[PDB]
Amino acid sequence: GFTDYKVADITLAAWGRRELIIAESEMPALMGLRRKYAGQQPLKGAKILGCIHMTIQTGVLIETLVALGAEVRWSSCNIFSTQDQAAAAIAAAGIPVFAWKGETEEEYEWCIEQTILKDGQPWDANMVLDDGGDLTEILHKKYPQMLERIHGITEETTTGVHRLLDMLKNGTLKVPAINVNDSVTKSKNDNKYGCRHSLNDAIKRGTDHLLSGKQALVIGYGDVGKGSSQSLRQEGMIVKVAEVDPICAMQACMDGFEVVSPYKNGINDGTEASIDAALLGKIDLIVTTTGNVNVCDANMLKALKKRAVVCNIGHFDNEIDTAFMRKNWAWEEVKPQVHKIHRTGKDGFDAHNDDYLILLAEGRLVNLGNATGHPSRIMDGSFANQVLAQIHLFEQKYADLPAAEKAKRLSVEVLPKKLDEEVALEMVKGFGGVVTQLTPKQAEYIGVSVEGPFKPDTYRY
Amino acid sequence: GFTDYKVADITLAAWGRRELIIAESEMPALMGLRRKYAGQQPLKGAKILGCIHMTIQTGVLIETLVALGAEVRWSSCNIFSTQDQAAAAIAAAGIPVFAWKGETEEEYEWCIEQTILKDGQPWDANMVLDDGGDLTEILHKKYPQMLERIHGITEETTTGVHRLLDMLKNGTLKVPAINVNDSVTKSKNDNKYGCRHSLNDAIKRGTDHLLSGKQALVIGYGDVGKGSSQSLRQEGMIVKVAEVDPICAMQACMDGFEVVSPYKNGINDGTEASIDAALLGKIDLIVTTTGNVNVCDANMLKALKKRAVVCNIGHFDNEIDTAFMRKNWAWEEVKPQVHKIHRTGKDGFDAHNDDYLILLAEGRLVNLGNATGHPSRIMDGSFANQVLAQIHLFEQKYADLPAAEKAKRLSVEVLPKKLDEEVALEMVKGFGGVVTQLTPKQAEYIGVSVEGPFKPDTYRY
Amino acid sequence: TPAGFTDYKVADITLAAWGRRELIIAESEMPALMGLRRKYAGQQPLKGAKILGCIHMTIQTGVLIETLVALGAEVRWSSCNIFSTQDQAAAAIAAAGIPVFAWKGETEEEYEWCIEQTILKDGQPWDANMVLDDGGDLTEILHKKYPQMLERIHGITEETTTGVHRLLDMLKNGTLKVPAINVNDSVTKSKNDNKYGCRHSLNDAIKRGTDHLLSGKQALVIGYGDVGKGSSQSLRQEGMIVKVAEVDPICAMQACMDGFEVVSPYKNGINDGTEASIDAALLGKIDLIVTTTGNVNVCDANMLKALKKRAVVCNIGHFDNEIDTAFMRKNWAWEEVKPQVHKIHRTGKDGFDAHNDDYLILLAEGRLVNLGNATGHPSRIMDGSFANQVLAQIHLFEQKYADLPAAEKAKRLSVEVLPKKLDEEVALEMVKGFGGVVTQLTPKQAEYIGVSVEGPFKPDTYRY
Amino acid sequence: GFTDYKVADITLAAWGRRELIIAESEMPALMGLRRKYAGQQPLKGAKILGCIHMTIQTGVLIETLVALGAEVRWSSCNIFSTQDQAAAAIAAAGIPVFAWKGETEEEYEWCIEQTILKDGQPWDANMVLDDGGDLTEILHKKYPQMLERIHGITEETTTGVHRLLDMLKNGTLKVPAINVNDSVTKSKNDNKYGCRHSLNDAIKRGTDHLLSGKQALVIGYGDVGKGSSQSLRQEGMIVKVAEVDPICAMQACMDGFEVVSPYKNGINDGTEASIDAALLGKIDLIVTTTGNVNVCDANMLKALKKRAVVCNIGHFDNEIDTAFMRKNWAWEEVKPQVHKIHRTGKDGFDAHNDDYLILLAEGRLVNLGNATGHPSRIMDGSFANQVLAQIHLFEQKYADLPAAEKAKRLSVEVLPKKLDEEVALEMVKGFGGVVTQLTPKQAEYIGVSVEGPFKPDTYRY
Ligand SMILES: NC(=O)c1ccc[n+]([C@@H]2O[C@H](COP(=O)([O-])OP(=O)(O)OC[C@H]3O[C@@H](n4cnc5c(N)ncnc54)[C@H](O)[C@@H]3O)[C@@H](O)[C@H]2O)c1
Ligand SMILES: NC(=O)c1ccc[n+]([C@@H]2O[C@H](COP(=O)([O-])OP(=O)(O)OC[C@H]3O[C@@H](n4cnc5c(N)ncnc54)[C@H](O)[C@@H]3O)[C@@H](O)[C@H]2O)c1
Ligand SMILES: NC(=O)c1ccc[n+]([C@@H]2O[C@H](COP(=O)([O-])OP(=O)(O)OC[C@H]3O[C@@H](n4cnc5c(N)ncnc54)[C@H](O)[C@@H]3O)[C@@H](O)[C@H]2O)c1
Ligand SMILES: NC(=O)c1ccc[n+]([C@@H]2O[C@H](COP(=O)([O-])OP(=O)(O)OC[C@H]3O[C@@H](n4cnc5c(N)ncnc54)[C@H](O)[C@@H]3O)[C@@H](O)[C@H]2O)c1
Ligand SMILES: Nc1ncnc2[nH]cnc12
Ligand SMILES: Nc1ncnc2[nH]cnc12
Ligand SMILES: [K+]
Ligand SMILES: [K+]
Ligand SMILES: [K+]
Ligand SMILES: [K+]
Repeated sequence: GFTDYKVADITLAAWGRRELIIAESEMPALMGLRRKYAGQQPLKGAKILGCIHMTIQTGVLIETLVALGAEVRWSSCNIFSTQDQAAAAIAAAGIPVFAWKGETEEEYEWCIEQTILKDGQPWDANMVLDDGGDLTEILHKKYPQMLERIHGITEETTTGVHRLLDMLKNGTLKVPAINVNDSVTKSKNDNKYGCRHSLNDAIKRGTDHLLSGKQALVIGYGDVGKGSSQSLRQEGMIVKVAEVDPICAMQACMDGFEVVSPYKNGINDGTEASIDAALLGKIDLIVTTTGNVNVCDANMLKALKKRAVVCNIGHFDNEIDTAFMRKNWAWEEVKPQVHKIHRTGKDGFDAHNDDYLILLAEGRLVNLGNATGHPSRIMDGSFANQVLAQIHLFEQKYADLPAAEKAKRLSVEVLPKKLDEEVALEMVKGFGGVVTQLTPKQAEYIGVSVEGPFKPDTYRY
Repeated sequence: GFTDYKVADITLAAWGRRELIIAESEMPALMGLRRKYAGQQPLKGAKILGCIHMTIQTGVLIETLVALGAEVRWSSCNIFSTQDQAAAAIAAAGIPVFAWKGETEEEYEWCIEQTILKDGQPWDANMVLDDGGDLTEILHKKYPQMLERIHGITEETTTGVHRLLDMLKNGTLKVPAINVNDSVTKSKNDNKYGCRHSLNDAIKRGTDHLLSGKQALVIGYGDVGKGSSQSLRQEGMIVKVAEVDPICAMQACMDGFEVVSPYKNGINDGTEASIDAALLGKIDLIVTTTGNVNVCDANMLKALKKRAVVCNIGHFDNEIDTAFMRKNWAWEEVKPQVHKIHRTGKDGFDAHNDDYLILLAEGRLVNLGNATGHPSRIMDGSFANQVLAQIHLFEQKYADLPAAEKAKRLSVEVLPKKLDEEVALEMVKGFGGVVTQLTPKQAEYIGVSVEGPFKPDTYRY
Repeated sequence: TPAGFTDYKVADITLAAWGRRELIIAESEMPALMGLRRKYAGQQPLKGAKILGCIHMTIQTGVLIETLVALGAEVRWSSCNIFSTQDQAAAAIAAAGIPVFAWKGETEEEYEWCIEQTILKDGQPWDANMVLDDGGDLTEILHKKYPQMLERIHGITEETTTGVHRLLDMLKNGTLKVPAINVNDSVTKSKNDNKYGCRHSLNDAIKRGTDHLLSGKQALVIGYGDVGKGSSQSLRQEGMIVKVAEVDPICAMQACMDGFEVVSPYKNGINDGTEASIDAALLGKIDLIVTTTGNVNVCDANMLKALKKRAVVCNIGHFDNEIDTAFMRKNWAWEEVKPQVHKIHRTGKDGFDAHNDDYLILLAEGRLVNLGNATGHPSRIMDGSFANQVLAQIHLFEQKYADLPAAEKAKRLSVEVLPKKLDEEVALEMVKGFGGVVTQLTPKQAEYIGVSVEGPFKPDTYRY
Repeated sequence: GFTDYKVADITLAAWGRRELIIAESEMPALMGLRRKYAGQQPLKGAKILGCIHMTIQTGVLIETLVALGAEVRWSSCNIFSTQDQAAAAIAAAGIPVFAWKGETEEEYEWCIEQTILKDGQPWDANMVLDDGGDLTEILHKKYPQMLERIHGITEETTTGVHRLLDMLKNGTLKVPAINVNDSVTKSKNDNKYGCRHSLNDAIKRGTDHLLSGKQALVIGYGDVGKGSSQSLRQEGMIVKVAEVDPICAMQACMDGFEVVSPYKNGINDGTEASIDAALLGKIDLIVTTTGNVNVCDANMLKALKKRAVVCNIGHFDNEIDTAFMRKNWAWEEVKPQVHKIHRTGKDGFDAHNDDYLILLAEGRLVNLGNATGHPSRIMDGSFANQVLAQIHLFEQKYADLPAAEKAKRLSVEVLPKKLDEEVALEMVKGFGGVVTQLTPKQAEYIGVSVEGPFKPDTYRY
């Protein structure tokens, strides 16, 4: 008589289960942690509030936490990123999950609140796993008594870590966190290669546009922008890159891209005259990758070539000024998560108007909104780190420490390099790769143990 | 009446000068420092012992130091890396330089010592610029009193930083140092993209072999291994990668390479039975990139496919067991720095034997030995960092400090990120790239100053 | 849908509005085809034409259908594959009052029924006088079962390599009854569609069907003609380690020089029918096999037994007999993951453990995977192919073969390609769609290389 | 006492021989022909006049013809393409060769005449092997009596075939010819992949410029233009492509290139106003690939970005208007085949002037002029076809036929596809590739013999 969930359609559960079983064979690091720790039950007693895209890959993460002893209550961290068959399979396994593709904003907040509350009162949570910081924020602002009993947060993504570091800096962070994003097997695997796989995937599912021979502009060249730029260049696009960071821009140049600014001389003074109209008028596709605000702004959108595609693969939709478009232009739904925005005016449009832009996922994360986000074998790395991070903070038991000891432990840390390497090793074996073992002489020669770690903590890969 | 030099052919000086004038137009960061600091003369009083490949690019570096006030005495840090027209142009400008392509080991040592000694007595040096640590070693072992006058060392490359760190840990480093290698505009510019440009260059010059369609094995996948693998893959080689570091091996898999070991299951027995003979029997080209010892060992060389090319682009020739090949196999010079190594025995070869390997540059740095090393526009980043590091240590005046201040400053440091970004910006402008300026609101949104630095010190790019 | 219109059969007519929105987008991606619509509309060159059409009922085909109708033609349409229809495209066409019989996921019986519904109107042969085909099935049915109808048909315009082969066989046997245009061998078809279309759509279909990471995995592409070239690139550009098999040494040479290792599934290349002939070590490392040949049983039963566990198997050539799926149906249990995705469990026939690890993933039951698991080629590519189709239909319809006396019929009974000038004109509209600018020769330059300033720019022997 | 030759330095012969021995192992199709036909001596009595770039690869071709029974007299078909060690090795073998790197035009004509005349009288020639048609033209215009006794011409390259067809059309062609260029194992191997290998090779040897991140403009996208554009794109250049043929331009678009014209709207009306100065002012490198005349004209040269590199990889130097540059601008030799062209005037130049272009090889084919042209394993295909073509025309004995029979055979033909395939099979085997054999049922299914040919003559590959 299990009813403690809310999903689009429970009858999709068998299909979700078939895909979970396939995904297990694509996730050797995650499944190796199941096998290694299931006897020991290191998460026995853990009660995890989880807020992360409810995909098939997140289903394997959830069932790994459960197989190691945890109970969980789960929601998605984006209104479009759930795969409904995945949510259905998790609900059908007796796991509380509140998630469906195509939530409204009010439904989004309600789903998170249903994980926090059970039977109308605070659940006895003692761990948090978050992607972007929304659940973390709600707990600090609205449920501080609950954080008193929480041992830690394990945060997935660059934007979430930034929000954690602001709270730490301000003295408002109440529990320690592990920055899962900055493991190498996360940031330089998921953020880069995952977007390489899934950006052109989403754009093809959304539009079925030929990409070869067309012009793209990628805003940002951090890990996501590097992977995005490659997603498009490998399809034959002519890709230009914008950056505020000259080091990242130097990389874009050396990687064979032309580095351009939307603004003359790079000076974003807020005027229409600032816009490089000749450049924007030739762009067929713009992608935002920054985690920053209003990097595809109203004046750029006015100057874009007719029928250009606009999308965002950073965490939040305010990279693009969609608010301006809602206020001024008429939206025509092509199909779910694909809209034509008619720049002819706000009240109605001609069905044969040629002066429109195509917006994907209403500006939300496009790889998850129009496709299925990153593939299982990439998320394997991210999610093995999540499990290791959950084990570490749960075993530390911050909430039970005296106040003076808490003060020594209140920080945002990454996992040790040695664990990062062990995750990577299982990923390499998943491809059939064979890592060589140093001889004792060779290990002495470079100053490392034969077992690693093989690099100093400052190494950038 | 200038005679304080030793080069191959002083009449090459006009040709060297024409190439230096071209190189200046390719090195906007270096030339920007020349313009910015010429008036201040920040290196007036500096007496720099320099040991680094006497290329055209190093000539621009040397003449930037001199233009900022320095005196120098120069040698090359490798017996095959000098460009003789560069050495001549520098000597013809009245600068002491002792360097030619094709030195013997004894001549190499004599050259360093001609920089250290002036008129048979130790020069009154007070600064050191080094690439690989040979000059640094000699000063510490053979001229330790000269280090009483020296304010610091600025070290170019990964292997030399390793050696500095060992002395630091042993208490044997006598003067502070700047690790120039680990600026991002050095390690992730020079070490990776320089080798991408110059590895296939050197193999083409040495052999004129078609690379497309042939099998390569790159040993190592750090920065040099990454750029080398791309040098070969972009020519159409089928590239396999070996690694001892699982994180680097994970990157190779995601970059689209098969990861293999020369040894069965990765276990280096020392026995012939441990060699994967089927794999090595198909390899047309092996390239070592590790900075480690004997990573292309005698049993691997015996197993390689007939007529395979063997080369090393790490800093020292002991990556490849060339001593085994000298002792046991007969060497045929094709032309300078290209030898066929006949596996038929030691006592003479047949001109038409088919069982030989081709060794480039006798196993020394192949891009410098068989071509011209990295191009000017890439060395621009490395050498701008060198100049900044020289100004910083010279101004700190370590040797003039009380012993109390000395212990506090005796360290191996990197340049601050702000300077790294300023170097990157000049490189970007040299491609005609335009970096965007953050608005106040955007800078506040991501927590940075509009002028940078744009990333925390932990960021990996 | 016009009042009283029931002459169609599609999955769901309520998908029509969606299809129409996608048709309007596709028009903006198809400048060559829409340039013909604009150039020839007032002339109505297909007035009186009655075209039986058999080709994948996609959005791209919808723009083709509506261009023919806009030029005067009547049509009756079916798909040439049981999984290639886009149901919203079919609904939009049915809702414009155009007879179409097509949906995604037909049985073989339904497939044949659909073609027959184009041929028969109200239980009697329609008065067709033109044929547009993709693969030769409609052509074969007409020749075998309705020969009298070919008496009124002025020609066939055939889309694809496999269908051209079948026409040339009939021509060689004296059994082709009407002239045909080989649309496939326009350069703006073969070297555009067959190659770049599969580049776009092969990795697309594999992602949609499996969501597998492809970077760092091992692929084997069987064949390296135009489809094999595009397919290999689709996978290599994703980071796959791609090996190529070929029987043609010249195509194999191109694969070597393009940076691929060239291998055979069989020891020394010799396929003697024994298990001992299979290179088991090679096949046991392959994560993905793609067949591209137009040939039979190039991924045979002994290969399927030796493939690495959990490898993906698919076919992007025209017919499903590239892979021995009959063997898998006879011997192994099929698990449907979702439509057009099956796990084939090699442990036995009449059951499988839900957690079995010894299965293969077969996409689209061995049928054209780009069309079965994604949407086939993109509009801007099909633009080339379908502008040639329109030109070819105009040319045979104006030639009026069925009206000529016996004397001029023997003269005109041929299989021909479009002239190069027309190929260039299609290409020029494609280039302009990318915003490309073609340079004009000066008179002295045109004289120097011996062409007119207006072209054609190459001899007919030129290979591009 | 062999003196019937003229080369730069006969003492280079030993080095040239070493490189020939390496090249033989890189040329399996050609050495397969040696082994297959040596006992038959199918060219016994052939006396071949040869005019083609005197490289190591041509040396293997010459000695294959000689091995099959031919005598030859040889010259190069370009003033800068000879490798002097290859010329020396051939002369030292007793083979008449007249060729060196850096001929004047008068020397170039004298060298061809030295092949035509032996001891001041027409040699008893009976075969012609040509590259570009210069020897063919001289024989028709000045030595018609020799052509009465010549059985045929085997012509290497697009431009020479064009010249032959013009003669055939005008009725001035005196002997039949085989178009070697249009074997697939020539045109779609040599013309494309050869230039892919050797264009960036020459540019690096000439300038040592970084290419990644810079802007290139390739004029033409036939086989040479396709391979040249890949040569640059694979180095990270941003490549734009110009074309007059819309089908080739469509291919460039689909291959991921932006297709532009030097002229506004592509109309070359001869006025400076017609030049797209904005576009050309951004180009760092222009490469001509057309076989046409003046496709990099005076107004384009005036408009190119300062310090742009200019080169031609088509057969003749009139693709670039170098005449204009000699008449108006001052030339500064950097090193052989590398010139700065100072656009400040004809009247000398300032050594530090910034307004120059770098011209490679004085506008002659840059891959052979500034490097070594195509690699052995690629030229293997072209030269196995040359050998088969010589055998075919020599055995047909056209000169010995009655006039009515000559009239039936006077044509320009290609080799049969079966031989094209047999050449390709040897090439594939040299890479270790394994071609599959059709079963009888499969061969029946697709309508071919198990032995091939596998494609109809109309197939384009
Ligand atoms: N969709 C996905 O699957 C996915 C995956 C990982 C991360 N993310 C999100 O993507 C965003 C980027 O993450 P990251 O790891 O690449 O961060 P990052 O810090 O490595 O890169 C962001 C880059 O944007 C640049 N940038 C900032 N403002 C800019 C502006 N105005 N114009 C141009 N460039 C600008 C910065 O210089 C930086 O290099 C974050 O929101 C992160 O959470 C999404
Ligand atoms: N030739 C050049 O122009 C040039 C340029 C820069 C640096 N270098 C030299 O190249 C070397 C590498 O420098 P780097 O910056 O890439 O260092 P790095 O530490 O980034 O990379 C070296 C890599 O080798 C791997 N490795 C070590 N031992 C191995 C073994 N037995 N088998 C396989 N892989 C193994 C390590 O795991 C590491 O990833 C150093 O000697 C450095 O000084 C040469
Ligand atoms: N799915 C699509 O969108 C699409 C697009 C165009 C064409 N097609 C179809 O794809 C198929 C191939 O078309 P194409 O234009 O590339 O033809 P093609 O003749 O250019 O190429 C087929 C290749 O297969 C090779 N081959 C034959 N038997 C083989 C074997 N046993 N092993 C290995 N290689 C073998 C041939 O040597 C040839 O090079 C045809 O059925 C055509 O109708 C499909
Ligand atoms: N350097 C080498 O090693 C080498 C190798 C092979 C051939 N070649 C020579 O290279 C040249 C080209 O040979 P190919 O086989 O590529 O010929 P091709 O006919 O395949 O290509 C030449 C191209 O130039 C284009 N073109 C003509 N005039 C033009 C103009 N004004 N602007 C732009 N594009 C224009 C044509 O449309 C055509 O596509 C010939 O001279 C040939 O002999 C040189
Ligand atoms: N061209 C170059 N000059 C100096 N040091 C180098 N290290 C690598 N390439 C170099
Ligand atoms: N999208 C498509 N529509 C019709 N026929 C096709 N053949 C390949 N892709 C196609
Ligand atoms: K996914
Ligand atoms: K250099
Ligand atoms: K499509
Ligand atoms: K060569």
